[PDB]
Amino acid sequence: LPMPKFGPLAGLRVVFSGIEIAGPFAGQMFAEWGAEVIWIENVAWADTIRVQPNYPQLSRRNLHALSLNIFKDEGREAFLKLMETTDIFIEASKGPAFARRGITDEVLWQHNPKLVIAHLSGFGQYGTEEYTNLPAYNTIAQAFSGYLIQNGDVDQPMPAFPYTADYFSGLTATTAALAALHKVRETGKGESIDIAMYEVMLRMGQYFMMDYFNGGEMCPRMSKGKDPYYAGCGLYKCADGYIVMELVGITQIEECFKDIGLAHLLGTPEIPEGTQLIHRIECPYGPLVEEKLDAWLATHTIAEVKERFAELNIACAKVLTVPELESNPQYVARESITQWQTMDGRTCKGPNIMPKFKNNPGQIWRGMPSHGMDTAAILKNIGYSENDIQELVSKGLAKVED
Amino acid sequence: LPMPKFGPLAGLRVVFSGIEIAGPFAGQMFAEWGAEVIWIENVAWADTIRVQPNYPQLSRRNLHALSLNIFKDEGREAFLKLMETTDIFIEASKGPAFARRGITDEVLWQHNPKLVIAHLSGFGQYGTEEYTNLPAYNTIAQAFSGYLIQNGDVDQPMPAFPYTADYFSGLTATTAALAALHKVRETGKGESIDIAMYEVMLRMGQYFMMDYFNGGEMCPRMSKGKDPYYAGCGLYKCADGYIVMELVGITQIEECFKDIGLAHLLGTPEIPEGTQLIHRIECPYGPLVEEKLDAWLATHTIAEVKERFAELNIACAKVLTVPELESNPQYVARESITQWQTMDGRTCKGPNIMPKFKNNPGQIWRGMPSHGMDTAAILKNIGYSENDIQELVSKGLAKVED
Repeated sequence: LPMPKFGPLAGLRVVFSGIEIAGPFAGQMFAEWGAEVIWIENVAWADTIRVQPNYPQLSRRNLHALSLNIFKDEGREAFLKLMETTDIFIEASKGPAFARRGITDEVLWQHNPKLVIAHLSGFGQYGTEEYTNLPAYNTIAQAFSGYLIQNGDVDQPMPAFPYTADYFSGLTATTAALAALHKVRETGKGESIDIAMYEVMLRMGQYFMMDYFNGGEMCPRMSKGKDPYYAGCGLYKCADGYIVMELVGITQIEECFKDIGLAHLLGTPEIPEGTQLIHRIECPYGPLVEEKLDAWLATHTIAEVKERFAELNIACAKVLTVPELESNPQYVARESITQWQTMDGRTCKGPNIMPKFKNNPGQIWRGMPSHGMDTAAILKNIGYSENDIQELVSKGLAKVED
Repeated sequence: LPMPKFGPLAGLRVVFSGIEIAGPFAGQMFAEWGAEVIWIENVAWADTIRVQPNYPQLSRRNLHALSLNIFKDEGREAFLKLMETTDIFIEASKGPAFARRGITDEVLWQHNPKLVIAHLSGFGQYGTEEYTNLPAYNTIAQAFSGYLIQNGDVDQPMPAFPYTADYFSGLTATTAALAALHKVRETGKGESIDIAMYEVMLRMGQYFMMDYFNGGEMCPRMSKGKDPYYAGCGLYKCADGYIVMELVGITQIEECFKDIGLAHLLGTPEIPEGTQLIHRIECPYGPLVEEKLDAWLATHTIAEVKERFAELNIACAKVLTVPELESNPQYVARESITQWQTMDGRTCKGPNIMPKFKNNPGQIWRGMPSHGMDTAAILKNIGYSENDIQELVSKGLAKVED
């Protein structure tokens, strides 16, 4: 398809089937980096992402849109034809739904034995009858992986937000697909990847869970965003807003204690000279430290705290609100937030390409396409006649431009 | 170096410089999938991850350990010699710290012009003087990206946990390096990747922020893990634990309203017939729906709720605590949590390899290596004699096995 040549992934042919976040996020990341990415939508109903008023302009940019029933008759024939020249196929569905509907990996590899297939699901491509065919939900994936119980406040768990599991899972699919692609180039043989959302999130929540698995205890939840174990680490309230800080180091602790009214605790058997970290539960003065730190911070503006913490080399940062990002010096210098044109000629604002490739940078070349916008061109390219396409449309197996 | 041949990344030579999570997570992910990955540690002090009692056995498995001062004299020579046969180099540092110490991308490409270089920093390789040279911290990246301000409770922001920003950033680096690797196959030219942690997290926080950027409003924070906008979606407390649910669909809403005592609202102007989703802010009875739902769920055990929600086709799941994972049928069936031997010959439990590659699965072949364990072998492999190595050790430029 027509598009500029750019990025590390120029010339790569990616196709994805799925809606909302996880699957499409995986597929569209390839597009940020130069790939030719075809977004498959059902004929009767478009991707449900489209009901979101603004986000899709970001999450569907740089894409080509195909509307095809890939499971039925001529629509299935066309899909499998497309696979013959596709490098990577990404799909998000309810477990092994593709195989159940007749498109096994075997059938896919009949049409392209080099194909990299990435299956994104809530509970995996195989397992028990109870879980395997269940739908993928971000909150369910966090619930099932032990991620949800470790997020939130001491006595109130909460999911990570927004849709954190969908992004981790989609990103993993991208990563794994690029790894499999390397193997294809070395080897001439394709791959099937079973990305289960709960296994992705299981990995991401292991920092303390590894203690539980290995004779220790699981950590408690944070208290109001404070570190579960170490005093003076995490989220704090200043007079002026919120700050995050890391009270770490001999001098840092000595001088901070003096600031906050706790100089008398230095050189104590509980806080011996050379103390680098205050363990809030192991140290009897843990809670007292938090009391004095809260009180001192509540008295000072973020600008004041930042000035003092800079003298002491205590790492810290103001918690920025959404309205503060665009005008931030780093954001400005790096063009971290930019603008582009939608396909219907409106100005849209949002994050630039990330990350920044030096030699072959990504670019935004296309706004989000409309439902079935590129169907006619795609089907032509893979050998369908004008009549073939008309028949597909009239049968409800394809949709062309609005 | 000695290791089994397996995974999609068999034969690939990866080296990483960094400590703790972000950089090492990026590098080690290659090792999960079959790559030869060399973990660089300093000479006088080891990676600080090693102070963690259990996690490092997971986060450093399948790795080779090199202890070398890569910035000084003969240590720099040995490092740059290693680069000559290295496919990917991942480094996590304070902005352009490598360049400032004389190891620029240009110098790296002088030794290997094909080299893929991934730079992981908090704020980027370039920008302003105030931000560019700051240290990377998970909480700071969340604070600076607008991720922290949207997580937590209505009146209490909280960071995603644990170290969520480090994992996203690390994973992104793996993804981007693999993409750059693909391009090297065509051009024979390497690449430099500028991964700034805040830009990674900016992207992950866009779902609602895209409204703010484009004439709408930023979403509110969740209340006790409940959807910011839609009633009956998100986290709820039952009699004997927590569940997540999605109140979506005509019959689902109708029958749930009846269960909870709100039958009289069905067919009103506020909740017309055929309503599929309750917008909690736009619907005058949104808060009322929550009250009644909270009340009904509080009365019932999770077993009872799931039974009822199965009847009604309302998607839901128990929020599992960490002790409930190992014996779960899906975990059991998929071997999601497995066991392996540490190099001290102890049994270690933790997550299996993810995701599951069908043709070329990853495997655990090695426990976490000790400080400088493979220094001698690595240096011998790149042409150093026993005497060359001994001189490096005496000069404090390298450490060999314990």
